[PDB]
Amino acid sequence: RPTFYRQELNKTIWEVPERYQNLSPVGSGAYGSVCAAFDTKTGHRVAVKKLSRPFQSIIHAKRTYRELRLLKHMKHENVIGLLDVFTPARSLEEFNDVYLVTHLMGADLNNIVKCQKLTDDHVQFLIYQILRGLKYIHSADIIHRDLKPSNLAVNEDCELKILDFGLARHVATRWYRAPEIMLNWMHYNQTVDIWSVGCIMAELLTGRTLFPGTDHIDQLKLILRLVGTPGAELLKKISSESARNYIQSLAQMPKMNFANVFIGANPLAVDLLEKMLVLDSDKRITAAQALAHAYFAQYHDPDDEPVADPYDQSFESRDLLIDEWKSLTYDEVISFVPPPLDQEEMES
Ligand SMILES: CNC(=O)c1cc(-n2ncc3cc(Nc4c(F)cccc4Cl)c(CN4CCC4)cc32)cs1
Ligand SMILES: CCCCCCCCO[C@@H]1O[C@H](CO)[C@@H](O)[C@H](O)[C@H]1O
Ligand SMILES: CCCCCCCCO[C@@H]1O[C@H](CO)[C@@H](O)[C@H](O)[C@H]1O
Repeated sequence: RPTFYRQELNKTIWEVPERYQNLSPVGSGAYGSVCAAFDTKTGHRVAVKKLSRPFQSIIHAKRTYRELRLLKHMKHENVIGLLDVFTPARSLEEFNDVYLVTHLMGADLNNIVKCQKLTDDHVQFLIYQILRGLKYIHSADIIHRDLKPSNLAVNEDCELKILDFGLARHVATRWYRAPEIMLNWMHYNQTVDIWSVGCIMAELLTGRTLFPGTDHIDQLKLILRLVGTPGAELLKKISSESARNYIQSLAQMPKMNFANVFIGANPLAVDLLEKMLVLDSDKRITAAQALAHAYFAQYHDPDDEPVADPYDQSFESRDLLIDEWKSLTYDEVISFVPPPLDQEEMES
């Protein structure tokens, strides 16, 4: 067991192994508390996330287990990978905090979008990499659920990683969220993530948020103005007569012509966006289909877009006691095996 030291940053206490020095706080949210650190064992900068109140409630305890299981599974160039998982506790009964470590990236997509206007090549490469990571995530029967610029980060070569996963099942921007999530549809397609990609793509091309709603209903208002009020084929799938009546009571809006909306963009980029930002989730393009779209011809390689090992999420169906979720999480902390050093990191 490494020696731990304690330090307080922005009013939160960090207990970490000595190997991690120069802690500086990247951010703080109800989702988690994050700092940057220098890993004196590898010579690289790391991002360290502390889980808050991990076992305070059955919901939090299950959510703690869910995130560690997810992150332990992710082994893909364009998805966050775990370099270390640790707790200062030396016993399961002392166990009450969880820390997660990954490579510190250079900037997120909010700062890229504010720092520069992006060329079409840049947009191709960034969206290509999101879709490559997404193909892998969806191949494990996982939905990310919270793709957004702050959850996407790049290095100096514009190599991209998808970061924190959406942990809600059954403070937090709505701007990239698929309408059916906001409307409690309750059965979600993996294409909720494709909606988010489309919103992100649009913003990379224009530099402007596509749907910056002020609140829940404003978000839906802005969405319907672009893609139009639901069509007959979609209305067929809505059981509630009052919901249908409400929809038909709105001013009927046609879907706008994306070619006019995104005037000046690569016509192939506009075609892909039309295939992504479809109201009916059943009609949206999949990650695998999108990777074969002509917009990515310069980057697509069918033999280097790998898929995930099967992911056992039978736990999502379980109703267990708080102490059980805690014990399962502890077991996963103890069993964690760090990835090997990259070959490039070593010499002769
Ligand atoms: C100079 N560099 C910068 O300014 C930046 C680089 C970062 N960066 N890099 C990697 C990274 C990872 C996470 N999360 C995380 C973690 F920290 C440890 C283990 C597992 C996970 Cl998922 C977050 C936090 N989430 C919340 C919104 C992003 C930010 C991250 C972002 S900006
Ligand atoms: C009041 C206007 C709100 C319109 C929201 C669309 C209603 C979607 O509502 C959903 O319909 C599904 C299919 O019938 C059901 O399976 C889900 O339980 C229901 O939430
Ligand atoms: C006015 C509100 C517009 C909301 C329309 C969103 C329609 C999303 O699409 C729907 O997604 C559901 C999965 O969640 C599927 O079960 C339905 O088959 C599909 O039509």
